[PDB]
Amino acid sequence: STGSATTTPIDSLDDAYITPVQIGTPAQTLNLDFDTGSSDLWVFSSETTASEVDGQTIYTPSKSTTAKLLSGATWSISYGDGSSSSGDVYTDTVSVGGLTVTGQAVESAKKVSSSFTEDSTIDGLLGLAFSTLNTVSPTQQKTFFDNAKASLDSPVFTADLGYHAPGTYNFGFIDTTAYTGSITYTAVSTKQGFWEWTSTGYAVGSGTFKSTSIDGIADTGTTLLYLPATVVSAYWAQVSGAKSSSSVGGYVFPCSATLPSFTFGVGSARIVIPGDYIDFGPISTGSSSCFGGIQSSAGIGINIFGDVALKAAFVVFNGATTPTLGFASK
Ligand SMILES: O=C(CN1CCCCC1)Nc1ccc2c(c1)OCO2
Repeated sequence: STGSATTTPIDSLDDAYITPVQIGTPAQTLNLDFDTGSSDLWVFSSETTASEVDGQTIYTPSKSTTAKLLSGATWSISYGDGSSSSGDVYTDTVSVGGLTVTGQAVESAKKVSSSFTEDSTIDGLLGLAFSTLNTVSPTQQKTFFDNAKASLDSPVFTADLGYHAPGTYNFGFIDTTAYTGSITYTAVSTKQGFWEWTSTGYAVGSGTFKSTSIDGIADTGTTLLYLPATVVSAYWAQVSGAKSSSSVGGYVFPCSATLPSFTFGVGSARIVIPGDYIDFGPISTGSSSCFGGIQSSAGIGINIFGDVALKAAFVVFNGATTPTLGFASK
């Protein structure tokens, strides 16, 4: 089997991407944030504290003839950005882009943190990291991808995120029309439960490539590109007036600037992030100070190849017995 679904930016900055997901019988369609940095499929629901729901579409398990309470199971997740959610668990039928999994754990939120409430466009998350990170207790549950894997034509999914435009998540096949040149594959460590890999270096603008190992995660659920302070300083040094602002929480730059590109290495291959992709717009409405899309990972504990990086590529998440990642230009 295969599936194919369009993923759409939530706003004009590509702060996140939402993908429609059918849950239950009859289907209830929720727009979920596909997150290769976590492993829980959770949704706003009829059980979510009412004051914590503000415009989201909810899953109502009592209206699904295929929903079953997973007795005794609870979940609770805290994302690295400080957001969180928790609740209980149903199994139900879940379909993405025509690919159906029966008996998928659907984690129903009883509580969500303010950042989730305040984002009316995201109805929940669909985790695509390794199932070892799943938070369901006392019996850990599998991700949608792990459940689907054995049925797929090939045990892969691909992320093709758009810049200020829709893109695609495919399951079970590699669309050879969706990228240019060849896909370069690179090793993955699953030791921390992530799609963790080592970039071979970087360049800023038209500058020389610096060969250096940068260990990080391919994370569709993180907006920005978080890299070591040395790398990030080298980038922003090429932008007149750019500075790190402790009050704002990162590098800012004059909105009048033209940003240089940023290149990262994948083996001997190179992915170029255009300068425009690194502009996250005014820090507050009307400001002439703009927020940078490349930020330091110091204090995070890991480098994160978030959407800023991934959207410049066609990305293969190869879930074969020994997982790998593939990157192609597009
Ligand atoms: O928390 C995030 C992104 N966040 C995920 C949940 C939905 C809203 C966006 N990413 C992140 C990814 C890895 C990290 C980390 C943070 O801090 C430590 O490691």
